[PDB]
Amino acid sequence: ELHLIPPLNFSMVDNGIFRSGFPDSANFSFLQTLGLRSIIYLCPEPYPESNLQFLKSNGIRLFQFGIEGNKEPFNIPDHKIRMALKVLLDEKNHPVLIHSKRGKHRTGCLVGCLRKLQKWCLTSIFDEYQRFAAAKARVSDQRFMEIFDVSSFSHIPMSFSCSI
Ligand SMILES: O=P(O)(O)O[C@H]1[C@@H](OP(=O)(O)O)[C@H](OP(=O)(O)O)[C@@H](OP(=O)(O)OP(=O)(O)O)[C@H](OP(=O)(O)O)[C@H]1OP(=O)(O)O
Repeated sequence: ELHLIPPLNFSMVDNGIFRSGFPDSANFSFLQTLGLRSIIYLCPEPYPESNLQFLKSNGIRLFQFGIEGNKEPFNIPDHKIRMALKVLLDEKNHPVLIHSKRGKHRTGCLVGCLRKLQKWCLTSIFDEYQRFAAAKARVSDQRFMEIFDVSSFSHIPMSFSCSI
């Protein structure tokens, strides 16, 4: 009866936007229910054959922006986050799942930058980031969001969003 398994740290971010860690075959029946158009994948590692067959069967486009893992206190790639954000803000790509390995750091930073574009105060952005990152919350991830300059994205409409 209970049989659907969302991927690790799965959540709905907004209308047409999801976040998680790395899906495996146990999660495919759940992800099929979302009717995804796109995945934004933030790790450099090649997509496993299992996941590639799932994308092909379901007509899902893979956007890969490979952000190299780093541990505190040693550099979040502004350019890769911004390339991912440009794809995320295009409603033609929705519904879209953002994922990394566990969906805490790279995924957390991309979602936090979306919230800054949505005009959330920093403490509200950090609270949501911390909910997922839990004991692995990094000051460096929040600093990245704190200094992220919204200028180049500020004209992009979000009529997709629940938040008008
Ligand atoms: O605290 P560290 O510096 O030891 O981080 C560990 C690991 O934490 P753990 O050691 O408690 O298991 C992280 O997992 P969590 O903090 O998300 O639970 C993991 O991030 P991740 O989940 O892949 O990243 P997202 O998908 O969230 O972006 C990270 O991978 P990378 O930074 O991409 O290299 C690892 O670094 P290393 O062991 O050198 O490969």
